[PDB]
Amino acid sequence: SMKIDVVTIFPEYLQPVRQSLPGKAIDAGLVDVAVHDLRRWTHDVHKSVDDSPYGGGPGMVMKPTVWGDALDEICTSETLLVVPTPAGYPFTQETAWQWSTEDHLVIACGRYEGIDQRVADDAATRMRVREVSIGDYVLNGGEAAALVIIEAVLRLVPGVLGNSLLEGPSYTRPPSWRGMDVPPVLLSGDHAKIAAWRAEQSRQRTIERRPDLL
Amino acid sequence: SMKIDVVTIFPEYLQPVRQSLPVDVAVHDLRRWTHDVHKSVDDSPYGGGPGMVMKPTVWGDALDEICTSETLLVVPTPAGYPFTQETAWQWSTEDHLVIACGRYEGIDQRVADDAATRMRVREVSIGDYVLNGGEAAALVIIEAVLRLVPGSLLEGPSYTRPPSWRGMDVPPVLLSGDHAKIAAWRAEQSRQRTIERRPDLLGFDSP
Ligand SMILES: Nc1c(O)cccc1[N+](=O)[O-]
Ligand SMILES: Nc1c(O)cccc1[N+](=O)[O-]
Repeated sequence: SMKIDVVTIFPEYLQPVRQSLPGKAIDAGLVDVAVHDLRRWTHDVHKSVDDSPYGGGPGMVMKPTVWGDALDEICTSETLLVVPTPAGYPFTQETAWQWSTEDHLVIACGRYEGIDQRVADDAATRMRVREVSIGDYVLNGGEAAALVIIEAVLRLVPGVLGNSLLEGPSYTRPPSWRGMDVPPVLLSGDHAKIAAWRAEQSRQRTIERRPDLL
Repeated sequence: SMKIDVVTIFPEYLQPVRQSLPVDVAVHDLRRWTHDVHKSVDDSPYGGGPGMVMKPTVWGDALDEICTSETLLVVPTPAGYPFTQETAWQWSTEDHLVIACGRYEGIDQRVADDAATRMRVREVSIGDYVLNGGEAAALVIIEAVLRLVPGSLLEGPSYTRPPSWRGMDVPPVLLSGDHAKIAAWRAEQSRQRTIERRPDLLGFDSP
């Protein structure tokens, strides 16, 4: 049973993942995802969420007073606060597993050059805070990362889904297609040989594509 | 200029792009290329195993219509080469990206094999986590690439006003106006952060 709250200045970005949730899981109260417009917590008629960086630099920094108010309202002491950031610890499948048992995740999506560091530092004095990165590529903001994290975590939550080495190639019908035959070993009925063939394909593909895994 | 076509059995999920764009991005329902009226796109794997594999026939017909010889065909897959910022720079000058989003247990390998006989094909992973399909990966790839289209160390902490908030001060050096001291402090924060969070970037063992 997980509640995920996402806070973002582009709530529209997160709406399809909300609607993508299986009806059965929602009706069974297994999962709920709520998306919040950060500007709900702005102080001024211009709905300002950012300001210039102390010490100079490019772009803007998201305001701590706005974020502080948002998180005060949404978080409790039991919340796991997730802050996507290119400067985070790596988000891995082990991370997803660990988070899949949580009662409450709050995902704070940043933009511009990030969120004033005191927001996370203050939050960390009364709840668990995790700054994480989903990869070594540069995004404009945290929403795409939130989407990846939500998908990876929720498919591990018991119910939501319904009812090493790289994977090698897979095949299905037809047995011959555009001059290419399914490897005959797969149609052999020799299931120990099939498993050995798959193991070797995995080893080859891992060596070629992901030598770091070895 | 760049055209991106995304092929998926969940086109409604790609709508986070059409909000985020002033390049052209078009999304295609894979089932438009089925002839059966169950609109079936998958079947059990040869050789056995759990789940289903997407049939090559439907994909072949879709890609036949959408791709040309100059197309860069991108196939997100947990079994891909890593998609990195270097990849994003490389792809930022392409005229035409087609992103083939798999579901179930992936796409019959012959789809990529056949495509590679007439265009360039790149199977890539955005990370070592398990997604339900390639659509979220497509969104990440599109965002990383589009921001680079013409037209080391972790980043340290950032701060803005007010200089004191809930009794927490912005590090005084950042208010000093001393550019050399600020650069030095930022370099040191970045060093600490990278060693702690991403030692691999500096050539050390991961925990
Ligand atoms: N990489 C990145 C980014 O550039 C911006 C926000 C979040 C992330 N991330 O989670 O990896
Ligand atoms: N990791 C993953 C996946 O589980 C499914 C499709 C694509 C990816 N990926 O690009 O990393």
